[PDB]
Amino acid sequence: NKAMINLHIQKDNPKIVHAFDMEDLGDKAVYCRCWRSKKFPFCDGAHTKHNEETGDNVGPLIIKKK
Amino acid sequence: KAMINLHIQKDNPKIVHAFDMEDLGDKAVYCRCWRSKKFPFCDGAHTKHNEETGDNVGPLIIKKKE
Ligand SMILES: O=C(Nc1scc([C@@H]2CCc3ccccc3C2)c1C(=O)O)c1ccccc1
Ligand SMILES: O=C(Nc1scc([C@H]2CCc3ccccc3C2)c1C(=O)O)c1ccccc1
Ligand code: FES
Ligand code: FES
Repeated sequence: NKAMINLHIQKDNPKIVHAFDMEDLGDKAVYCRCWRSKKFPFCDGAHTKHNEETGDNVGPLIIKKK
Repeated sequence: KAMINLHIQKDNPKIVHAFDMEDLGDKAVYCRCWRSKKFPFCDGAHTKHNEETGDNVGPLIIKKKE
């Protein structure tokens, strides 16, 4: 608990928060929780490379319809 | 040691959560910092993380439209 989690994303914003209306989502949204996506706040699979390199076990959050 | 998640479910090699819109309330707030004691939900722990590390991470909000 010394290192930043986010290294590069919107560093002029002092607290990055995203808010979406569930009515605006498609059938599925896949959100990044690793701060390595080139499509942040969406997951683009960059968590696998992170986990591979660091031995971590992070992954995305999926919001979907039943 | 450049891991993002330090302590959460470390017997799981890739932590992914998936929720159905239909089961959510008016507002669900999800943790993107891996420091919440209520993970995958946000409990405010990101502020302490940001202050300690100089980071700027925060949660993902899924809500019903106005
Ligand atoms: O890691 C990625 N996606 C992941 S990881 C886990 C899911 C879960 C798996 C099971 C599952 C079961 C029921 C309903 C949804 C899901 C989704 C998904 C997904 O639906 O995309 C990824 C990789 C490269 C580019 C973009 C995204
Ligand atoms: O609604 C919640 N949090 C919200 S709503 C808006 C913010 C941000 C937005 C950006 C921002 C930018 C600079 C300074 C403050 C803020 C506030 C936050 C936050 O957590 O920091 C919530 C948290 C835990 C449980 C339940 C609800
Ligand atoms: S790219 Fe960050 S969780 Fe998938
Ligand atoms: S406790 Fe992790 S984003 Fe709020």
